[PDB]
Amino acid sequence: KIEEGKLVIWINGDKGYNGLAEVGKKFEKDTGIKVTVEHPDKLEEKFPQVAATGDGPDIIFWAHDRFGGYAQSGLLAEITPDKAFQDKLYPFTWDAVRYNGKLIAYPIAVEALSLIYNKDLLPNPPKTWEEIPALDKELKAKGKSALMFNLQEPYFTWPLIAADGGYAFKYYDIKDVGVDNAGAKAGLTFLVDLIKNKHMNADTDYSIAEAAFNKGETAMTINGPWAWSNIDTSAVNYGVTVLPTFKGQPSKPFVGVLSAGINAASPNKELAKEFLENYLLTDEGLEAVNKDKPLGAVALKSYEEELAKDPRIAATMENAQKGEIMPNIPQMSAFWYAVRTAVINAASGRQTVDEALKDAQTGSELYRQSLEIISRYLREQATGAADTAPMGASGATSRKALETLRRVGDGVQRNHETAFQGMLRKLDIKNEDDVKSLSRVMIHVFSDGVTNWGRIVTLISFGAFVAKHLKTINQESCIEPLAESITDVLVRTKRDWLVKQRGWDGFVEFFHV
Ligand SMILES: COc1ccccc1-c1nccc(COc2ccccc2C[C@@H](Oc2ncnc3sc(-c4ccc(F)cc4)c(-c4ccc(OCCN5CCN(C)CC5)c(Cl)c4C)c23)C(=O)O)n1
Ligand SMILES: OC[C@H]1O[C@H](O[C@H]2[C@H](O)[C@@H](O)[C@@H](O)O[C@@H]2CO)[C@H](O)[C@@H](O)[C@@H]1O
Repeated sequence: KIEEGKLVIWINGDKGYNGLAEVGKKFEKDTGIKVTVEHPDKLEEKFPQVAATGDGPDIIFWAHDRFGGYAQSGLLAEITPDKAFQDKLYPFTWDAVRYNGKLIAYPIAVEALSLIYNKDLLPNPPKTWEEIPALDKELKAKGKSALMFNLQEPYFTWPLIAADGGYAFKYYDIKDVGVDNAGAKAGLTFLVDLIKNKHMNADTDYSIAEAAFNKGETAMTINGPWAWSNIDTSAVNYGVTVLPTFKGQPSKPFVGVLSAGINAASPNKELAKEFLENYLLTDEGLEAVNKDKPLGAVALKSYEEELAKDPRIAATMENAQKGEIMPNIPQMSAFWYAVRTAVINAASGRQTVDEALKDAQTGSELYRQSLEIISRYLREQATGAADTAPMGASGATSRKALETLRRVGDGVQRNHETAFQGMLRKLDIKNEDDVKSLSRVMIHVFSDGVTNWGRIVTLISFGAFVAKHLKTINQESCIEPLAESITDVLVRTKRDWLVKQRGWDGFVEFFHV
């Protein structure tokens, strides 16, 4: 699908894509290879869909947090720069793009949210979130507002949610999710109260907050370094500072490393490597991008040394040190989707803060909890013996879901033995290659039909049936990847339905004898 002898690059529409196009022209100059830069809407959702069919761009730019998902699905080339090139970037930027011990992208720049304030309206910006309501009352008397920022993307509200204890995944334990704890609830409650008391509007998005700030209508916004060009042009007299504290604690922004990955399906891998190493990640390449939209604190030591002198970069790094680097683990995409929904529903009053963060916690935990139940059932079906290891967190849910599946799953395998044996004998499975192709059939058959617990038990029960065969033919090491792919089919295709059902609690209640 992907054409040979050219480079197609995807980058987000808030970055310096005209700058990047100029590095493209310089590459074409030396090589005769044309470089096309695109900025499609929702490119971070579209990349996995298209790349999975061997389509999409040669090079994808995004914050590192999505790249583990892409690498797990096999959508990225491993990159292998020599030590001399690795030595040119900060080791912590390389750590952001390492997944399962392998480098999966080139790091470009460190991005952290700051408080941006209009110095002609607000000579001393507020140190605390708690003083913002009074400050808004003062500014409303003068025909202005205290603060506007994008309430549609949870990236911008996260720093307040994290301040008093909210977290995605502890230190990374995927079993320990801190989305519906007291600290998260306190942060999101303060946000909702701001909206209730008319200090902010639930509909405010990127464009509205940017237009209000850049015209001098609002004293403050929250945004990253990419936003500074547009403010420069507007001749607002602005500062960039430390985010306000909440309950005496720093705001903790999720820090991104803008990263460039190479599509596994690209026939132009050596061209992409040459472009990124020898054109983009140079003093002149990054300057060309930075002068279009600021990158933040760049990975390339030589150029960071020049930029570090900027007090706006010093404030970006101060917010970065108080926050933490995003995980790159594959459930980051599921975490963001759940938290986005929670913020928008709490802000709009469609749900309470309690309902909203309960559902977000269920959504963030869904893959792990589903794998635990499905993996345990396939293994105990295969061997005749239950797993002794503790169930961990929500162990009650897992144990009861497993006990339910033992009753309802064994019933399906008993009543439909005829068809299950028929299908099994037809597939003639003898190795993990056979199992990988079995996976392909399953996704199609399961997605084709309607959504209910009966069809979900049937998928899992067929999995148990196949697992018993794999043990029988000394292919026991194939059972975990079978559990993984059934889990992936289930939570990818039925996420929203599963969350509406209260995940595996809904399963336990539905079949409660
Ligand atoms: C109230 O409802 C319930 C309450 C409690 C418990 C269960 C239910 C319930 N509720 C609903 C349904 C069912 C049972 O349904 C079946 C039981 C047995 C067989 C089929 C189905 C239809 C069902 O199938 C699936 N459901 C969900 N996920 C998948 S993934 C997958 C699958 C498919 C192929 C693979 F290679 C691997 C996996 C299938 C599947 C679909 C059809 C199948 O056989 C069709 C007939 N063939 C068999 C072979 N023979 C030689 C020719 C005729 C088989 Cl064996 C399977 C496993 C499948 C469905 O689609 O609804 N049960
Ligand atoms: O809103 C959730 C979102 O947060 C981050 O996306 C950022 C991105 O990192 C920045 O470079 C900038 O473009 O704004 C985005 C927020 O709109 C995560 O990187 C992303 O995966 C996640 O969905």
